[PDB]
Amino acid sequence: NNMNVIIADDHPIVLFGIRKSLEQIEWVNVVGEFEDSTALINNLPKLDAHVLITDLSMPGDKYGDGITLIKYIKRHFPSLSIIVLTMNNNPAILSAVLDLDIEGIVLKQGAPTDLPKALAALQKGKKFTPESVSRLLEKISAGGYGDKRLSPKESEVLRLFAEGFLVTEIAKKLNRSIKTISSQKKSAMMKLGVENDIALLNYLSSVTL
Amino acid sequence: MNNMNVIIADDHPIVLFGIRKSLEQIEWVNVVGEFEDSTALINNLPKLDAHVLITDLSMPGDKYGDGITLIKYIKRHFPSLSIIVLTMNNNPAILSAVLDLDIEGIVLKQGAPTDLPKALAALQKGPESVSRLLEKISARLSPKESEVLRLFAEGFLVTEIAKKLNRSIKTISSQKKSAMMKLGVENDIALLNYLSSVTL
Ligand code: BEF
Ligand code: BEF
Ligand SMILES: [Mg+2]
Ligand SMILES: [Mg+2]
Repeated sequence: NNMNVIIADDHPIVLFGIRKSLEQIEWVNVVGEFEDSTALINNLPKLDAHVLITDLSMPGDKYGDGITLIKYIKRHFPSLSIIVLTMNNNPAILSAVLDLDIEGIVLKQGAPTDLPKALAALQKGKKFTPESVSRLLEKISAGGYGDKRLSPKESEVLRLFAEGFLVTEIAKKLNRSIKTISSQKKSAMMKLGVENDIALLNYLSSVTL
Repeated sequence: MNNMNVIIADDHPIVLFGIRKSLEQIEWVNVVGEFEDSTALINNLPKLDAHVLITDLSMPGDKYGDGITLIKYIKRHFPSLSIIVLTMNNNPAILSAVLDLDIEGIVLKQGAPTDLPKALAALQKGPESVSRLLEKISARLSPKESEVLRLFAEGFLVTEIAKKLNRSIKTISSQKKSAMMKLGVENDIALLNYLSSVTL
């Protein structure tokens, strides 16, 4: 069973690496390489791909990147198997990708064999989870907020935080007190499992909802 | 041409794989070692007759650091070594600080796949990559402040930022508060939003 593979990453050095690590796998065929999400979504309908190995952070205004792009691929190419290869190791981001029920997550900070092992497992209709992914996924699992989703109010505050506004600007913009905005903000944070402001913005750069 | 022994360092093994692939074409290149943190790199440099280092900017290593600290350490202890920095960092202040250290090349991970071969060829001729990027920046902060800001913005807590510089919690906190006021932000959140809009 040959597997036709599409690779997507905004760093061409990584694309070369992915091919370099896949050259030893005889049953893998690379039918396309893309560096932004517009080019990827445009070429998906014309290649007959079985698997996508995709990055999370990439350019592309039309279809975006991150969780948004992956959801989009799931809806419109449901038979396509997805493995995410990402440097974005924020537990909240990775738990969000795991929620999408794709065929694997691999970290660029992980082991050199993690990607070929993910593909090997997929050939056997199985899921490979590296330890490096498992560890920080258990942090969010254990804490116990994985089930909960954002309210419209919470989403509203965070969407403006995602365009770089401060708590005092959002209060004025939504016509709410600082106390209310902060309470809404911290409640949203507890749900997403992000413990500080840098973690929150990094989460917000990978989801646009 | 003259044969070059090359050492590669990056905390992402996929990138290390990619660099080998980019250089496998070049007859005169020989890769003599691959390292994923600055401690393994520095420990091994004297044992391998390295001529060129292709190094990442952000990598683990508390002992010799990363970034500017590492490059300075390498310049001082290995003056016969040529250094090419290969990085995803696209902050003008950081890059200008790296380019102040007189390295022999810079390649951005966003740039073309041929840039690395091309930077190697320029090392024989005695760099275009530094110039082009300097002009890209042309068309405020200190190197010590820049590095504190990098570490913070990359995801590292203030605690973690102490050990990579052997500066205390107070000294990194003070340079941060200085750099924040020096840039025009008064807030951690405003600090990341600034970094976005200054990006190359
Ligand atoms: F930019 Be990818 F998510 F490593
Ligand atoms: F982590 Be490197 F600076 F791309
Ligand atoms: Mg990327
Ligand atoms: Mg790195």
